[PDB]
Amino acid sequence: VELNNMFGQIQSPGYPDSYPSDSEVTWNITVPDGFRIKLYFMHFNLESSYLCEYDYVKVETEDQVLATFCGRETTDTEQTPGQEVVLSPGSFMSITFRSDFSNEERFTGFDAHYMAVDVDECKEREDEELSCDHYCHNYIGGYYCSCRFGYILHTDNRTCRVECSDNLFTQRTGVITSPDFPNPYPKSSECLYTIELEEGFMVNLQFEDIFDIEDHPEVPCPYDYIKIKVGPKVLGPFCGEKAPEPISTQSHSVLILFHSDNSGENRGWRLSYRAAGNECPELQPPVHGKIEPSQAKYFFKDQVLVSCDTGYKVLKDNVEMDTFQIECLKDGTWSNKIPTCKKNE
Amino acid sequence: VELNNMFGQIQSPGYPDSYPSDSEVTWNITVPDGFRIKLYFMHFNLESSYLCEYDYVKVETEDQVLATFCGRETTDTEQTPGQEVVLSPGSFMSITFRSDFSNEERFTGFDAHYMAVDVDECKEREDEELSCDHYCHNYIGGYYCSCRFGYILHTDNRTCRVECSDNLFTQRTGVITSPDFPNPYPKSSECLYTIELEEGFMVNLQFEDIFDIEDHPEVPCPYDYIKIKVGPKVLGPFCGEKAPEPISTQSHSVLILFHSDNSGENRGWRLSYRAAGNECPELQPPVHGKIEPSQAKYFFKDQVLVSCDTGYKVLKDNVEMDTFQIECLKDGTWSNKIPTCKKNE
Ligand SMILES: *[C@@H]1O[C@H](CO)[C@@H](O[C@H]2O[C@H](CO)[C@@H](O[C@@H]3O[C@H](CO[C@H]4O[C@H](CO)[C@@H](O)[C@H](O)[C@@H]4O)[C@@H](O)[C@H](O[C@H]4O[C@H](CO)[C@@H](O)[C@H](O)[C@@H]4O)[C@@H]3O)[C@H](O)[C@H]2NC(C)=O)[C@H](O)[C@H]1NC(C)=O
Ligand SMILES: *[C@@H]1O[C@H](CO)[C@@H](O[C@H]2O[C@H](CO)[C@@H](O[C@@H]3O[C@H](CO[C@H]4O[C@H](CO)[C@@H](O)[C@H](O)[C@@H]4O)[C@@H](O)[C@H](O[C@H]4O[C@H](CO)[C@@H](O)[C@H](O)[C@@H]4O)[C@@H]3O)[C@H](O)[C@H]2NC(C)=O)[C@H](O)[C@H]1NC(C)=O
Ligand SMILES: *[C@@H]1O[C@H](CO)[C@@H](O[C@H]2O[C@H](CO)[C@@H](O[C@@H]3O[C@H](CO)[C@@H](O)[C@H](O[C@H]4O[C@H](CO)[C@@H](O)[C@H](O)[C@@H]4O)[C@@H]3O)[C@H](O)[C@H]2NC(C)=O)[C@H](O)[C@H]1NC(C)=O
Ligand SMILES: *[C@@H]1O[C@H](CO)[C@@H](O[C@H]2O[C@H](CO)[C@@H](O[C@@H]3O[C@H](CO)[C@@H](O)[C@H](O[C@H]4O[C@H](CO)[C@@H](O)[C@H](O)[C@@H]4O)[C@@H]3O)[C@H](O)[C@H]2NC(C)=O)[C@H](O)[C@H]1NC(C)=O
Ligand SMILES: [Ca+2]
Ligand SMILES: [Ca+2]
Ligand SMILES: [Ca+2]
Ligand SMILES: [Ca+2]
Ligand SMILES: [Ca+2]
Ligand SMILES: [Ca+2]
Ligand SMILES: [Ca+2]
Ligand SMILES: [Ca+2]
Ligand SMILES: [Ca+2]
Ligand SMILES: [Ca+2]
Ligand SMILES: [Ca+2]
Ligand SMILES: [Ca+2]
Repeated sequence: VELNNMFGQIQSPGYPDSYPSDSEVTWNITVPDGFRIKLYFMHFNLESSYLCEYDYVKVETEDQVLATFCGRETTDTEQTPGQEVVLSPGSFMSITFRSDFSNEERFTGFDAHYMAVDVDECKEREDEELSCDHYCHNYIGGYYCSCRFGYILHTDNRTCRVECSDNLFTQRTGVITSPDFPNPYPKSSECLYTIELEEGFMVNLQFEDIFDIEDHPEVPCPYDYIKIKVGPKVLGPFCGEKAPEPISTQSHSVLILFHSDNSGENRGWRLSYRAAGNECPELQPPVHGKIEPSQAKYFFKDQVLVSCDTGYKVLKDNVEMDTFQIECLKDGTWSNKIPTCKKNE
Repeated sequence: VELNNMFGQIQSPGYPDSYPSDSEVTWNITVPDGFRIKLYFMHFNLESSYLCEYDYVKVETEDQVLATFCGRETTDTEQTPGQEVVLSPGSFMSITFRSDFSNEERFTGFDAHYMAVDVDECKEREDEELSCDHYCHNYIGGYYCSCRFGYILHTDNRTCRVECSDNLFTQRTGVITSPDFPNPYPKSSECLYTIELEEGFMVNLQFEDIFDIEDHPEVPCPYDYIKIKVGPKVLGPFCGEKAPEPISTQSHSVLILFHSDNSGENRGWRLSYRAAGNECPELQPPVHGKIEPSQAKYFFKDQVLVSCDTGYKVLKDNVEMDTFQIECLKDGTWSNKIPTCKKNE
């Protein structure tokens, strides 16, 4: 007897009359995926025996015996089902009623009822793998995942990624971190951090605070990683609990690529960058004059104005002027030499 | 936007970005019969207004407004949904998101989730009509009724009838009742009680104890009733709280028909019957003899033996004998006259 549906009733042969001897009936119950089987009895009147060897109602799956019943509900300290519900672990349940050759006493058999019960994948998933990254939503026959505001559900319909490439660092100094640092970084993400400075600046990179990127003890960064592209060269990949040593580039532009796979709760990383340059030589103020601003050292694009004392003016070639402006160039040289001061005579 | 299924997600236009102005979207959610709609929100960010007149999320049925939401979940003492679930009374739910012409502030809208929820017809049915007579069984998408052991589920798939015609009363006296008397009699049943005595007996009927058959104040027995067929004549129908007066039939056979409809909890009835007959005249013992058994009155089929004293014998015609047997016939006459006793001389 084969049966696939959502509910049903099962009775012993002859019910409500006494069952015949030498009878064996099997009922196979299959429900769709995402459902389990719930079974209970309204009447149970069978012959009692050791391990229910003679007459019995056997409830099982394809590889597991769930329960075996016999005896009469009237007499107690018995192997009867009573008010107990039999729940299948999966979407299949097999029931066998067996009656041997000896039916001296007239037992009336049983009356059973079953139905499909929705599996709540959300309250079992935490004991599994392979569960919703953020939110889990249960429904009749299945489930689905959703994400926190500002996150995007990935192609796996499970993990929550972010858009982390809409950036451009143009300032002389700055801070760059993994998304939500130092909280666990978003899974299944591909972050592109771009540092773009003017021609002549050189970017220095320095990691700080927590550094936590998922790694492997034998294989170099097979899960998550940082790659740093400077010129036609890629540095890394970088991962683990130890940040790479400070990086001094000879470039005004740097690309930081941060890749995260579909697994882990690692805290991420943080770095600070600084745009340096070539150091210009010490400047000596002209006789009867001055140079502003007075700095210990001068770097690329630094501007200085040369001035003279009252009663004197700056002399360029054989031409007089109030101030002259010089700048520290990319190659580490000044735009011009320091001119002299000429009296008003 | 039309949507018929078991689950789903709904977002405001532009989500997760700010919604556009002058927009109006309606989502119609229909589920199969035996299901309701469950609705909740994960994000809600709207403009706040008196009775949500400007921007709003309106949740309604075909004839009833369930809820109206507006405002931002951040600010409290608001008209936001929060963690509250909106449950539809039936299998239909309509949702309208409206945005007016004024979207100065940039509200991010909403994120909603819905699913079909099984109706448990068993826990609401008692507040209805038209419910399971005995047992109610709930399942996903519907329900069904079943009956107590010894009862049969009627063609209405709701009421529980019995087989109450497998009887035959042949004894001189007896008791007949409605099934399970004095407990409520089974609905949708047709009971045939047959009294069959030998030719010459006359059945007398007498109701006793509780008499409770569903009746109507204006119409004679339109629901449940007793009909009594004696010969080619039917007595009744009988119903109500008052039993009919004792019935003296002139018949050895009586049929009692008891009809019960699909409604009520009336206790029923009980009667006792007695098979009478014609009374035979007083018998006088013969001179020098006796008659056994000595009774006050004699009725149909009563047997008596005529005997004589020691030294005498019964005389029939001119023939001597030890005992003579006479019987009380159907017509109220004796089979023979009392013979005399003759000495042994
Ligand atoms: C309704 O559900 C019922 C319950 O699941 C199912 O009934 C059967 O369930 C048992 C498990 O499937 C089954 O027992 C099996 O019998 C196998 C013997 O037959 C196979 O091998 C021979 C050759 O030797 C072939 O000629 C046959 O065609 C057949 O392929 C036996 O090999 C098997 O044992 C192995 O597998 C189990 C898996 O759990 C291992 O634990 C075990 O160690 C072995 O490796 C197993 O015993 C049994 O016959 C039957 N149950 C009863 C009570 O009779 C119904 O078939 C299913 N209905 C439908 C329509 O599919
Ligand atoms: C998706 O579900 C939506 C919500 O139920 C539904 O949208 C509509 O829902 C309202 C109720 O059905 C509807 O309002 C009705 O409008 C009727 C006016 O149009 C009718 O009459 C004119 C002639 O006057 C005809 O030309 C039209 O073709 C049409 O037949 C109006 O008569 C009606 O009011 C009566 O009925 C209600 C019943 O509850 C009584 O309370 C009331 O007293 C009146 O007797 C009612 O107001 C509305 O237009 C619309 N909602 C919105 C927000 O626009 C969708 O139609 C449904 N989708 C599908 C595919 O069916
Ligand atoms: C999260 O993960 C899965 C996988 O990303 C998502 O489900 C997907 O499932 C399949 C692809 O594996 C898609 O189904 C197909 O859609 C086609 C377009 O609608 C349709 O034509 C296909 O039907 C036929 O397919 C073959 C022929 O190609 C044939 O043998 C069949 O008999 C059909 O006639 C088929 O349905 C899904 O579209 C796809 N996406 C979605 C949105 O479901 C899910 O999002 C999700 N899964 C779970 C379980 O959560
Ligand atoms: C308790 O009450 C009802 C009523 O007694 C029970 O359900 C019954 O419902 C209908 C009769 O109203 C039956 O359904 C039909 O069964 C036919 C044989 O299987 C089948 O051919 C029919 O299909 C077609 O019907 C018409 C053509 O005649 C056509 O328009 C349709 O499109 C179909 O193609 C139809 O399904 C049921 O068989 C009947 N009995 C049962 C057991 O369901 C129920 O027992 C119960 N109802 C509830 C809700 O509890
Ligand atoms: Ca057990
Ligand atoms: Ca047995
Ligand atoms: Ca589920
Ligand atoms: Ca963010
Ligand atoms: Ca670790
Ligand atoms: Ca990882
Ligand atoms: Ca409310
Ligand atoms: Ca507005
Ligand atoms: Ca139900
Ligand atoms: Ca009974
Ligand atoms: Ca009453
Ligand atoms: Ca009635």
